[PDB]
Amino acid sequence: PPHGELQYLGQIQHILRCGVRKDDRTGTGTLSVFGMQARYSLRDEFPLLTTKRVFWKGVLEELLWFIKGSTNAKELSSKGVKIWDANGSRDFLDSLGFSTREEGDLGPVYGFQWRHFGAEYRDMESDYSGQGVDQLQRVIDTIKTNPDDRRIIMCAWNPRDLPLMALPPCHALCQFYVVNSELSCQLYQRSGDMGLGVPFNIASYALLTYMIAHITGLKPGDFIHTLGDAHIYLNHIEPLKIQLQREPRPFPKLRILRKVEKIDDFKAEDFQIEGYNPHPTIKMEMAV
Amino acid sequence: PPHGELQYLGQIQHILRCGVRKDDRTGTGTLSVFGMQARYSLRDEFPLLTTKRVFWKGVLEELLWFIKGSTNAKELSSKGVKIWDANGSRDFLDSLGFSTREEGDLGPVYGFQWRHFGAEYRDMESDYSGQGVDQLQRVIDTIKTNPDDRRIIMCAWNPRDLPLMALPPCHALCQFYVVNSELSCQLYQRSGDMGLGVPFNIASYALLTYMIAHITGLKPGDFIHTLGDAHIYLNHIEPLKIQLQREPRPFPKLRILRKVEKIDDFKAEDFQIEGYNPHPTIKMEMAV
Ligand SMILES: Cc1nc(=O)c2cc(CN(C)c3ccc(C(=O)N[C@@H](CCC(=O)O)C(=O)O)s3)ccc2[nH]1
Ligand SMILES: Cc1nc(=O)c2cc(CN(C)c3ccc(C(=O)N[C@@H](CCC(=O)O)C(=O)O)s3)ccc2[nH]1
Ligand SMILES: O=c1[nH]c(=O)n([C@H]2C[C@H](O)[C@@H](COP(=O)(O)O)O2)cc1F
Ligand SMILES: O=c1[nH]c(=O)n([C@H]2C[C@H](O)[C@@H](COP(=O)(O)O)O2)cc1F
Repeated sequence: PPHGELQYLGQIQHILRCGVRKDDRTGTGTLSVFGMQARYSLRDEFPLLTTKRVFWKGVLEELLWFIKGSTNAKELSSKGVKIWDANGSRDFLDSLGFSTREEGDLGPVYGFQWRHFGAEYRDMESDYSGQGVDQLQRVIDTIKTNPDDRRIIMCAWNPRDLPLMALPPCHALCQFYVVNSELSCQLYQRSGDMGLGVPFNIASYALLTYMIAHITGLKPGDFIHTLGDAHIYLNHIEPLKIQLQREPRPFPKLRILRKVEKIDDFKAEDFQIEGYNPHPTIKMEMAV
Repeated sequence: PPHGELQYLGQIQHILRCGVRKDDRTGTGTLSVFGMQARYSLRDEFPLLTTKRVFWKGVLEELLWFIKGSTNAKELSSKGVKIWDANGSRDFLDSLGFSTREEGDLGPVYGFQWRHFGAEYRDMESDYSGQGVDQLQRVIDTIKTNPDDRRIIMCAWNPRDLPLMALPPCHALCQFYVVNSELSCQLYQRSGDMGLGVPFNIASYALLTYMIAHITGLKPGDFIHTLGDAHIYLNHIEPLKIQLQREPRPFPKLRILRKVEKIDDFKAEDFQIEGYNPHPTIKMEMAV
């Protein structure tokens, strides 16, 4: 059976061979394709890429950060994960005309939309308990009890909240699905930085699916990744060309180390990736 | 070059051959597959299906209805199109809890979220002039001023408005994309009745692409249809086996008969389908 990672790389080779040139907001420029889909089995494997070393600690920490509802970049930075610091910096904030905003404050982004969709956002430090829809919880409840439901969706695209956010969410909505005691997730990623964001994003929603499978007594099934604008930034082409030449290695496995009963009780120590020996890291310059 | 229609039929064959048996809200039963994508070209063809007659007037009147921002089945029925009536009727309203709602009042459905996302829904006869977000206008604006934008997005999934609607939307979101003067559109459909809904839906969003292309100066490109739960109801397996035997005739054409400027200007007579020569219609009864 072909390797899970070939979905990703074929998407790469596809964009390199057939992407069209197209300008982007950042000035960098891209080769791009509109609409793609990739299926990654979660069954006795976890799709953390092997053709380059993906920042696992960053994946797990980012997710726990969304779970607890945080729109504070500093809560994440302090766990040693820097990935949102630039989006929360004073300068970046000034550039979007948020001179009045405390730094680290990303606006009403992922964690907020996941746990409080509809609440009126004030700042990153306010308490929102009982405000808006706890979409993440409504998903776990439907799955436990009415698993055949075709509406198990969590959406972060809030048009009322877009003008306040430091970055409009790129993983806009996702849907869970249950058959034969398997929990599958599909992600609509409106915009996908193939070299940098994407491999991370696959680990992210793969993991979310493991967590949710765990607390609901289901076995993980498929992760289905759908992209809108799938782009390779021009400065990523050489590094990616390098990446392609590597033979993929067995995907690692994921061990959840104890019985956890609520999603919010999960802590970093509960997760152990075993058997991960990726090829060496590949730096891609992030466009700003 | 294979016929675009072979994408639709291919998905039916895939479901029938590989779908897992899955229960549904209506107790009808289905054959289900989670996560699919198809790409219909819109260049010098319009993907109205030929392997059975698609109710085109219905497509056209339903879209103008959504554009008008209407949420009243009667304003669509009066134009000879009855597809939303069961959902807007007294008994059905009461069944859902809306003792209080005037007959025809579907709640805050597609038209509302497209035109006035965020506004507190009153009833169907209300005026919502400048009251929530106008996702539709914004999409056209963004295509005109900044075509390269990776956030050209329309969303009907408002978790708050959900418990007020007759049927949570299947057209959960769509994204528009521009490159080399070509406009494309990707629809995310969380739930597809492959027999009844889907062929209608393909036409629907293909039309909207042709409209927005017309008032933005663009040639239409691809429509990408992505699927959440792609099902065939059990009492559709037979009509569809009949349907798979017919050989598709060349897709028809569509012409916009006059230069129109705003999206609201469009009227049913602005559109002519040329060359639509379908096989005889097959009735698929709607599961309830
Ligand atoms: C143009 C752009 N592309 C992105 O991929 C992107 C990603 C994020 C946030 N995000 C979802 C990220 C996931 C991983 C990331 C990253 O830069 N990590 C480096 C390693 C950094 C480290 O080791 O500390 C990497 O994966 O190479 S950034 C924010 C803005 C963006 N902007
Ligand atoms: C379970 C279910 N499946 C659906 O496909 C569906 C579709 C709609 C709305 N919709 C998107 C529809 C599109 C087309 C329709 C229909 O019934 N068409 C007939 C009318 C033709 C005629 O008599 O002239 C048909 O296709 O034959 S209904 C509403 C609830 C649903 N419910
Ligand atoms: O999780 C993410 N994944 C990702 O690929 N991006 C990239 C895609 C794009 O390159 C940029 C967002 O840019 P835009 O808003 O112009 O689509 O970030 C961002 C994330 F947060
Ligand atoms: O445009 C549509 N297309 C469609 O396929 N459905 C179908 C999908 C499903 O069979 C049912 C909705 O039920 P659920 O909400 O349980 O998915 O209606 C409804 C529409 F309005």
